[PDB]
Amino acid sequence: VNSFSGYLKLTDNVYIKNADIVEEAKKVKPTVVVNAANVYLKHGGGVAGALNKATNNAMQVESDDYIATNGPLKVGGSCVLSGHNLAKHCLHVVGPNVNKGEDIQLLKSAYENFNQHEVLLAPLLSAGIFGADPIHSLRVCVDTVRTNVYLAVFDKNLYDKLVSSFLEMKSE
Ligand SMILES: Nc1ncnc2c1ncn2[C@@H]1O[C@H](COP(=O)(O)OP(=O)(O)OC[C@H]2NC[C@H](O)[C@@H]2O)[C@@H](O)[C@H]1O
Ligand SMILES: Nc1ncnc2c1ncn2[C@@H]1O[C@H](COP(=O)(O)OP(=O)(O)OC[C@H]2NC[C@H](O)[C@@H]2O)[C@@H](O)[C@H]1O
Ligand code: NA
Ligand code: NA
Repeated sequence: VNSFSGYLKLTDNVYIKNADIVEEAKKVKPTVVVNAANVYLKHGGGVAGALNKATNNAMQVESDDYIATNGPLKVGGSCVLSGHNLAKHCLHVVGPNVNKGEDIQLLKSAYENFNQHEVLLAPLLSAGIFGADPIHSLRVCVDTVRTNVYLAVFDKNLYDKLVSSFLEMKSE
């Protein structure tokens, strides 16, 4: 369906909305929802816990089965699994965990995976539990992704700070 509404257009292909990503997925029924994951697909808190909780833990069982068969992901890597009741597909992407000293440059590698999908509902990778600057995560997204990406930012204060930062980045 991909029926997105109420987004602010930042560039030709990046959009942003002050919204919860699970509530957006339930309203839009997208082809692809992005999970901000770790390499073992152990869905803890933040976006990963929210999506898994909305699938009634189905996402975790599937991920456990995927990892057992295939082994862990690499940082900057991804895998496509079921979106369960939220989306057709879920793209699990691993941003660098800068809190564990992983290389912030792998955020470029992480967002590159979006380019295999016509349209995506996504969060800001690495910007929460993994400790990257949200503004920096938005910049890499804008500089790296060429396909259609609708970003869900649930916190209204972060959203307002992100837009103001983006305007500053664009005019300077
Ligand atoms: N109507 C509604 N129902 C249910 N859940 C909702 C709703 N609206 C929003 N949400 C989302 O439920 C989520 C509850 O908060 P939570 O899952 O705890 O997110 P976090 O605050 O942990 O975000 C993770 C990271 N952000 C920066 C910090 O470093 C955290 O590590 C939060 O994202 C809300 O936006
Ligand atoms: N429900 C929801 N909707 C929208 N945006 C959200 C939500 N929950 C968190 N966020 C925001 O999305 C951003 C991504 O943070 P997070 O979900 O912690 O992902 P990370 O890439 O930083 O960390 C990944 C790790 N968290 C649990 C996973 O199992 C990974 O180990 C950050 O700005 C959060 O405040
Ligand atoms: Na900054
Ligand atoms: Na604000």
